[PDB]
Amino acid sequence: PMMAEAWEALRRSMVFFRGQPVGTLAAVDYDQVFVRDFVPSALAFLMNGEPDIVKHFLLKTLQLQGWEKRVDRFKLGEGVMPASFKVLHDTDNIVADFGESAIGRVAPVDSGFWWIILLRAYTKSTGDLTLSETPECQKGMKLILSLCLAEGFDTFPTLLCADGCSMIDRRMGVYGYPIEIQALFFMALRSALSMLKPDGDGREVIERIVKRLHALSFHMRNYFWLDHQNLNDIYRFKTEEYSHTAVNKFNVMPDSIPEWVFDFMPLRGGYFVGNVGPAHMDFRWFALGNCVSILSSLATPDQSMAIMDLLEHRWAELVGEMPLKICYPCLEGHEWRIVTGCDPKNTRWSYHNGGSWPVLLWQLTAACIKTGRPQIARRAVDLIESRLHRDCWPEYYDGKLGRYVGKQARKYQTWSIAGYLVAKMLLEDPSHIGMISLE
Amino acid sequence: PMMAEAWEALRRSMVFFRGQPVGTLAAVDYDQVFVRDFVPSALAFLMNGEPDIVKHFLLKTLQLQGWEKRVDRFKLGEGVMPASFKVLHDNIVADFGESAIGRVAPVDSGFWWIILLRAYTKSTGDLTLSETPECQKGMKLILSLCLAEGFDTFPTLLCADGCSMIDRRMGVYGYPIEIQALFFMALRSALSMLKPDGDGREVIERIVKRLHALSFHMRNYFWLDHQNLNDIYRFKTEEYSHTAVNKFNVMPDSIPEWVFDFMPLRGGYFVGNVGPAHMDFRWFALGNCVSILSSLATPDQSMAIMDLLEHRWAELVGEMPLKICYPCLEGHEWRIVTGCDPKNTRWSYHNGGSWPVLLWQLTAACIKTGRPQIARRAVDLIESRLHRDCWPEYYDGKLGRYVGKQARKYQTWSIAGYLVAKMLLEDPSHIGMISLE
Amino acid sequence: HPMMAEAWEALRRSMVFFRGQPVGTLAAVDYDQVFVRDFVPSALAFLMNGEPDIVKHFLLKTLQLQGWEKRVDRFKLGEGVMPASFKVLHRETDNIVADFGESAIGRVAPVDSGFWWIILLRAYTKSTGDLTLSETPECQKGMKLILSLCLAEGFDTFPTLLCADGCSMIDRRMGVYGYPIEIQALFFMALRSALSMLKPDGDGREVIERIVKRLHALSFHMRNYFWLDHQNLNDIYRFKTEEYSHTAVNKFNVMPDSIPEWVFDFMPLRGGYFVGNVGPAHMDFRWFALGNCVSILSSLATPDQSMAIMDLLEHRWAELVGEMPLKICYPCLEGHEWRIVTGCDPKNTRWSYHNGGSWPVLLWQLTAACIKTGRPQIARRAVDLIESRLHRDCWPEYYDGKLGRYVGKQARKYQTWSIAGYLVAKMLLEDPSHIGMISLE
Repeated sequence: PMMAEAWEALRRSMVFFRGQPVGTLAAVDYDQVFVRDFVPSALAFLMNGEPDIVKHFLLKTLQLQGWEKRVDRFKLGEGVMPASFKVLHDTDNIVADFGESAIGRVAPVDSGFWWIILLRAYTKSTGDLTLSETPECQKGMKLILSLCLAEGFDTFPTLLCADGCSMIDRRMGVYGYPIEIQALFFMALRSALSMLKPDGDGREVIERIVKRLHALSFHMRNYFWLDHQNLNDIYRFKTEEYSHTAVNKFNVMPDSIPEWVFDFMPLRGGYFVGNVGPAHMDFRWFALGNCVSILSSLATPDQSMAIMDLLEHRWAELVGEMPLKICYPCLEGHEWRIVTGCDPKNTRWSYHNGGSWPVLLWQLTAACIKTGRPQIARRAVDLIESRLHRDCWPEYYDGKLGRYVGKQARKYQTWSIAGYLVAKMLLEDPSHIGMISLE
Repeated sequence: PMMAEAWEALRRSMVFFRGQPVGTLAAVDYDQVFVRDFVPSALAFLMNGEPDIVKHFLLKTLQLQGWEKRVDRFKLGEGVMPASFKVLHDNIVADFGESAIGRVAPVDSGFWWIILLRAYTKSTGDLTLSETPECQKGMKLILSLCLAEGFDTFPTLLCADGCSMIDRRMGVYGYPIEIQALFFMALRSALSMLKPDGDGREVIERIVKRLHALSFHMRNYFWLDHQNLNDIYRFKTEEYSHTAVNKFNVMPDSIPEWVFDFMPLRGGYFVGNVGPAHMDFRWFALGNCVSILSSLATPDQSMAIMDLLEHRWAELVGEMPLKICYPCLEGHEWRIVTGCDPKNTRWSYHNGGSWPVLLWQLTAACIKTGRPQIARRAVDLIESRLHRDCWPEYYDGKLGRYVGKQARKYQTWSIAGYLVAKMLLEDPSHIGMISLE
Repeated sequence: HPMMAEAWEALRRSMVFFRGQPVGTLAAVDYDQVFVRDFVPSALAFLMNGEPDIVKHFLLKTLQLQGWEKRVDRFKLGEGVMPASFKVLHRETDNIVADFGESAIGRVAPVDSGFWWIILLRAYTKSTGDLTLSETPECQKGMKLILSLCLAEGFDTFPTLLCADGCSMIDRRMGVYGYPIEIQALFFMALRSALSMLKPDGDGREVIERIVKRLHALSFHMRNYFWLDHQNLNDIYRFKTEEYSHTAVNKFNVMPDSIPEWVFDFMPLRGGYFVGNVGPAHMDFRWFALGNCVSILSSLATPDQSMAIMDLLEHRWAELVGEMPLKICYPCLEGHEWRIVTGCDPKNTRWSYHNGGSWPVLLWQLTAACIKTGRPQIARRAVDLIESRLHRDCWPEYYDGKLGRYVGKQARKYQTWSIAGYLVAKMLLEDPSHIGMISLE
């Protein structure tokens, strides 16, 4: 079909280090190997039967994790994973970016979770348990887990985050406890138990992971979940509840709930709220967060069915003419001025502020297979197969329906192609969802 | 003179446990023993010569630190200090955030414990309390919570909304100057009594290293004067490099208009917040005062803060010291930042309200900087209405002419701060108890 | 003090030579060409110092550029169209490259360049007394060519010149379309200075008639409609609407309720100024510095109106001048006005580049007009304010802020005309006899 052209583009975007495939580029015209950008390419190669690139990638990124990172005078964490790295020749040499060179000095919290998830996907797709059992991978797993599982003044089981900590590397503002980071956190924890060897300290770390997983499953299914009944209850909430036994636990103002939520909420269906914190509640629908919540089994089968129901009812809003919107709705006017800090790349229905991202398709596909609703993924596949190739594989789309190409979208984006390839192979062989899902 | 009335109120607000005085109340009509609320009362007793209450408070709060705290299914940190506690007829009950409105976390409680311990050991000279194994363990626990490794690419401590003195949503998330200044002061005061035995040698290495990272990061990025503001106004955007000028990618057009008019030619202050693409230009009183007391600010920066206080006096002080922050969020800003919080309206409780308790911080900072006349002006201005209004919790308005909308009369720390400020102005030799160099 | 010597070092370093001949000065020495409006103050400085050969070469070279074949996409430009700027192609052999709007951002047209050429020619012939240059057939042809473009007939029902946005010193979208005072004042001054040096041979007698006729139409239209004082503002506030008749009071049907709130508070009891723009149902009340200064220098404003402008400058000093002279316009567009008028232009933010920014180069105009009005203390105060910070900031292009306390957002350091304006203003303060070189009566 016209998908082979996509594989030509995917193979053209390969980056080699000393003869071995180390990764895929970000854009082929974003000229380095990004972790989140390489995840779909790695899944495509794993399903096609070429897992050596993923093998080299995990190990080289692990070596980068063991580097001495420093920002002006501050020594970075031990388990901090790089956001990207580039290769040079004049004598190959790898250079990594942990946030010192990143615009705005953002921290890639999702990189470590993606590394653990990719390691689990590799060991499940290949069945070769040797790599996950190597001392290096165990060290990397413990290093990344010790950064987030460490105790602190936190009164929430969820992971606290600064703005620009997830795929959305700009102020939008994903600070606090965004569903994207919490879902990736839960998935990485569960996948960590799937391959961790209990050493003297290993048994203790496993105990910590299990306890945190229980606290997370409870906090996420009870507070982040939102359906019509729960929204009505929050609308009827009382304020100023200073007691151990309080109903309105986080003191959310019922009048502060935006007007769009009441009209957007259908009778059947629900989703996970974008953020929940002290007196804060971001009601925005985030695609990656809900998809990972479904894949990591964080959402109950009923909640997953409700997410699919909401996707079918409010389809034009969450998908439109081009899947898939990164978040709904978008920030406008004052909301854009204060939350984004007058960021011009995140305009109305743009890059991170409501833009349509084709790469998200594979996630939508995977969750759809896990929930038993393949027709939804097929609808999205037919929608993407009609315009993605014609537009030379853009990075992102803009507009309420995604009818327009992004304002600053890069053509021939690597993961925009890899996501389509992964989604098509998943539709052809659903048996691959076990590589990216848990129960 | 007719100043001991405040001492009568301070002595009436004492809370005893098993016969011994353990602390002071929050309000005498906020009904428990709060850490931040007890700090000024403890300083007043330390200066008057009654340090037994401070000792019992530190020891009992340390015992509370060793409790097994739980939030629904989540085990809180080991070194987490409680925000408040009350005595029930005689068993102590503490709140670590499970009962707090909005489930806010008291990040400043741990730092306040260490600062109060240093103040006690310096005021009394009795090094025995700081050298006991229990308090040493408490110091190491609180230090291990903040010095812990993480995804952070900033030396400053990440914070959720509602982390200190502002227990509500106000935009204090990220790296607010109040928490960073208290962090720096607690870090410096921890070395003043940490023994090098066992783990002490290792932790001492950590505290010193982070102290270097903070002093730089605070003096280079958080500081703001007319020249620095002009430079940020002329900043270039989208800087992807280790050698970038606009390190945090702040949008020059996003700088609010009030900053350009508020900035005088002489003087400066520390910016309220600095984070990824975020820079809160609001002036916070407690943060700058602690930055001066902890010597975090250079002598020139402290003199600049005093210069700004003298030039834009009506804005930061007005008819009632001291405004908690300037300016206040209005309209859309209030709707988005506070989440439509009604207790923080225009020039109110946390959103620009005038707090009398802050006076002592202003006083000490004035003595350390060599500008006592400013503190005398604030004292002469406050001594005319604090007692007449039955010691309110906070004042509202652009000038503080009106009492708070929901202010509690006879607030304990509002009285203790005035007493501490008067004792500091009368005897400046006490600033060593709350300052470093 | 010899700080003018430092300013002159910078001015002489910005000289541009063409195949051995000095043709002009650059715009910025770090805007990297020879601009007409940018060269006007430098030319005045050299004329006052006694080095007029550079001005002679500039006028002749610009006339030669006027004799070029200009084209934009498929359209042949006007015959008398003057270039906005030009650059030299070094580094042994030089070559001329001119910009008439084809290379300009937004394809803006420099309407003021021709008027500045005529005004500069009059200034040269008056400063040197050498009438030979203006009487050459080439200069007469250039004057007639530029005059035939603006004096041409059209559907216009207004004596003033219709203009597109970004046609004056303000090369960007700012709402200066229509009949801005800057272009009208430069037009009036160029017309009078054209009569000051036009020969009556052949067609000249014919053109002299046109220039005179339009001058009568302008002097009236400007003094009766564009002028604005407290009494006139009160009258417009009491205006009636829908006046369809030859004898109408509200001639342009301006809505009294549409007058902005800032105008009533800004208008003092003593003093007045010329309104920024007047057209069909449109009236931009913004105060433009260059327009009023040229209206004073060209004697377009009566002595009473000039005294009123100085009175307004004394009363509303912090608004029009502040800590750094001189604001290009007052007030600035904010919020919705900025979104609609500027089209979301980021270089013209609040109290910025063209939207209320402080420009040091304007000082010389403020100086000249003050000497013409007999109020030197105003110019001396502005000179002291500039002499206290302009050199310390390495001669910025423009300043931002309500008071001008901050350097421009995108200001270029060591701007040529920002230095030349200071030198011209100081030379005018030292020898007021030079104002005749830039003024009419």
